[PDB]
Amino acid sequence: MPVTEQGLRERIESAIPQVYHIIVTDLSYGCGQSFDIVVVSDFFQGKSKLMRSRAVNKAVKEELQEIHAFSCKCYTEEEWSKIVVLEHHHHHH
Repeated sequence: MPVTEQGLRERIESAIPQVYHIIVTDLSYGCGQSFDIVVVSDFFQGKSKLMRSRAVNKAVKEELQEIHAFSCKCYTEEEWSKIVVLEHHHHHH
């Protein structure tokens, strides 16, 4: 009600610099306070995931006020590491 999952993506995009990709997914059924979104950016470069949360709150402080509890997963291939990515990008139909 107070926040829209679809609208959230737009807010996030406008709440942060045009990152590589922004995705908003609601973990709870339909609408709810719980939110789960994933975004990839260099913002996580040289900074820990926990640190990003603090920056995100400042960037989207109003979002937190509207949202009782939400998550914002962020990665930049760093977590994956060089190891063996084997690309494995997307999949065939």
